[PDB]
Amino acid sequence: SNASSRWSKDYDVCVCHSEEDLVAAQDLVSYLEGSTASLRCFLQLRDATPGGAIVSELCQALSSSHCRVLLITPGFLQDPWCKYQMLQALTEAPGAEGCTIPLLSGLSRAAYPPELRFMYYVDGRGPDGGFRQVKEAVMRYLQTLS
Repeated sequence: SNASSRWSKDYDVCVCHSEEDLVAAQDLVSYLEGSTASLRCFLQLRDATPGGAIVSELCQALSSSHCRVLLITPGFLQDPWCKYQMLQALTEAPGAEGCTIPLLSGLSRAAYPPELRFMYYVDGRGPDGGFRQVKEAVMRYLQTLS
């Protein structure tokens, strides 16, 4: 019986970046792009938008993604509803999948998220590297892949 992996993978991973720190996200994907033609990219910061309004199709994307990344914005911590959902991703229900990668850009070490409130920190380069940990945490998922 024949077989193919055309619909085996819909999307690798969708990293949520900020409107002001959008460049950071563009630089990240740039790395993975180096790999074979297995990784898919999506850049949208040149031409106008479809209608002008902003849509939130990430909620579904992350669900069909191997990894997940979040950008701790300054407004989030300032808002209760935002922060309330922050620790929620870390204290998610038991037996839940979808490891999230803490991405901080221009944030105060003291105003850091609760995600870093654990002894089992991120290992790799050594020093605090939100961009180095996110780039390695993502690609890592592909490393195991064929």
